[PDB]
Amino acid sequence: KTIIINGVQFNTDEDTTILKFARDNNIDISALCFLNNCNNDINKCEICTVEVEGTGLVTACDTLIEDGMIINTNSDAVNEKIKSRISQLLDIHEFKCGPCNRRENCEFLKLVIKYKARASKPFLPKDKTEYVDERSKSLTVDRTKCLLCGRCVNACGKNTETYAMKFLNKNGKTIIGAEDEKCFDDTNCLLCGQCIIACPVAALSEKSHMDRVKNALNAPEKHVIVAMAPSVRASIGELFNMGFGVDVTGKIYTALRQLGFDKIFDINFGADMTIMEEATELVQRIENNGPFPMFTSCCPSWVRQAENYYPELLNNLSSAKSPQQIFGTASKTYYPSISGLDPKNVFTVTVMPCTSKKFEADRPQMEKDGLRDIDAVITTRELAKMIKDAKIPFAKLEDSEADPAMGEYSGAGAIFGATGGVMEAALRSAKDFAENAELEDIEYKQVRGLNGIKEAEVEINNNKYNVAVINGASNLFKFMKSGMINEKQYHFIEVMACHGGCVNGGGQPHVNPKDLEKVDIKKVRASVLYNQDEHLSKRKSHENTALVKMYQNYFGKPGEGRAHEILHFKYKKSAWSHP
Ligand code: 402
Ligand code: SF4
Ligand code: SF4
Ligand code: SF4
Ligand code: SF4
Ligand code: FES
Ligand SMILES: [Mg+2]
Ligand SMILES: [Mg+2]
Repeated sequence: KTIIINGVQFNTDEDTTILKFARDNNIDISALCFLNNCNNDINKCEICTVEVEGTGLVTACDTLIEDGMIINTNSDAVNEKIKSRISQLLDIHEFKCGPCNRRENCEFLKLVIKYKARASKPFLPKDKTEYVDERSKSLTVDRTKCLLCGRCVNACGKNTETYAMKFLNKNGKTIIGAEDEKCFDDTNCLLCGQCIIACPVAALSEKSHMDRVKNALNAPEKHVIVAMAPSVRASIGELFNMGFGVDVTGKIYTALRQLGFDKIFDINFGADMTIMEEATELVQRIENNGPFPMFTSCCPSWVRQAENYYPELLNNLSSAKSPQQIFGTASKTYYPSISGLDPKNVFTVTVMPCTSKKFEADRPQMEKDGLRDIDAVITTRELAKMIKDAKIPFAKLEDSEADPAMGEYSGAGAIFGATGGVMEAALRSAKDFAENAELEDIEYKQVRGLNGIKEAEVEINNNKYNVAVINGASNLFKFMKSGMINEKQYHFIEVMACHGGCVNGGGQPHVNPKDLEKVDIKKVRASVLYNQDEHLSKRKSHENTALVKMYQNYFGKPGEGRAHEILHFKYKKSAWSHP
């Protein structure tokens, strides 16, 4: 094919869109509703308008190049059309960036600036409460910001195949929302937040826990523990202009101390606890020749997916609490026992790359003797805002260490945040446990990486077992619906709702679509975690020194007795009932 773009001739056999071809050849075309190789098929945004000679104005993002095409991306007519489209979006947009939570990295603001667009009549809503939905424990909607670009609907479809985010006709006007405009929690929604990650503006956000945290910090009698997820240390630096793939663990510890938290622990300690219990459970299932398979239970969006779509699997879920909840349970029991704190005065905060962790922490039964396992969960983004609001110079902070008693972690815990990390971590301990050995070969590269469904054969005590790693909620559906679960007997299956694992969770820093094409965000964030594992002295969860002391002095033997009494949680399908 011979293509001419802005007077430049190209000769190509590529079969692709104008947008993709132009961008591959360093020709600027704007886009808004195009993302994840999809645009908004109904009511296209047309920000990607170009002019094709003999045809007129076309959308570059969904028009294939054809031989003989003569294209102009920057004519007066093209720019007036794009400016008009942005102007019409401003007409439905509460354009007040000052207090907006996307002020620093908004895609729409960049387009408004680029085209110098202005509303025909400013959109100034008197009563915002009609536009805002904060009922969810995890998600919130601010429709005064919504561009009806469809990126959340497309992302939910692709990431989960639930189509829990939908277009709705609300009193004659188009909105996005959950089925029948219900609270997301009351629908089949997984609360994974991939819709937030896809949103170009501040229309979708996490349910704020910021006030819970500040009120607890300011309460004289509260002793506030903070502990961050594996993924936070591989990601939060993005929001401080430090680039991608930067390990900022020590700076986080320092910032949390400067924020006034009273104890600095780490959820990777809870990850090692989860492995203690789950690898022990796997060995008991092996020794009892069932029940198989056992599924991980640490991703609360996967738990919701099982509850909503596969309730017959709930009995197969590991009973070990997630790293967050298992840490939290220990923070109200073991921690007072080594500190003198009144358990009622301990307030446990986690920092997560995840929105469904808020739903998990707020599950009614996730408590004991009136004490919540976890009192507040803030996302990576929320912690970034806290640090900036306190004027803490994050990129310049010196490194500090965590408090050790619930803060040490092994390399197995460190890799939890990548798809296959829980699998690899659990196998390192289950094989030692079952063979009564301290084995040297601990790297299970077969379960790593971005393939959507991964499987491997492992040898445990001179028998062979089959494991699988499901990498993304849509791939859970593919694995089940395609019958893949029945090609062989699976014994242990890891499921994460977010493709790439928690490093790509719904509470993570937004990345604009341009950077997403230069940077493999899922692999670059996960690289921080595998690097920590490679350089840590202890690379198995049962070699964590602070954890071994806690089990010896307080919990006893994992998987039974006291440990099973309080560190476990079982989900039950609803009993049969009609209708
Ligand atoms: N609880 C828990 Fe996890 C741990 O450890 C996180 O904190 Fe994850 C991350 N990063 C998140 O969110 S949840 C799913 N298992 C893998 S990692
Ligand atoms: S969503 Fe973007 S354009 Fe709209 S108010 Fe917030 S920062 Fe400004
Ligand atoms: S939270 Fe996940 S499942 Fe729910 S609407 Fe958003 S993308 Fe879909
Ligand atoms: S919520 Fe965000 S992604 Fe969804 S349609 Fe509105 S602006 Fe687009
Ligand atoms: S994969 Fe991690 S970040 Fe994503 S929903 Fe599950 S627990 Fe949350
Ligand atoms: S970016 Fe092409 S129609 Fe929206
Ligand atoms: Mg399309
Ligand atoms: Mg305080």
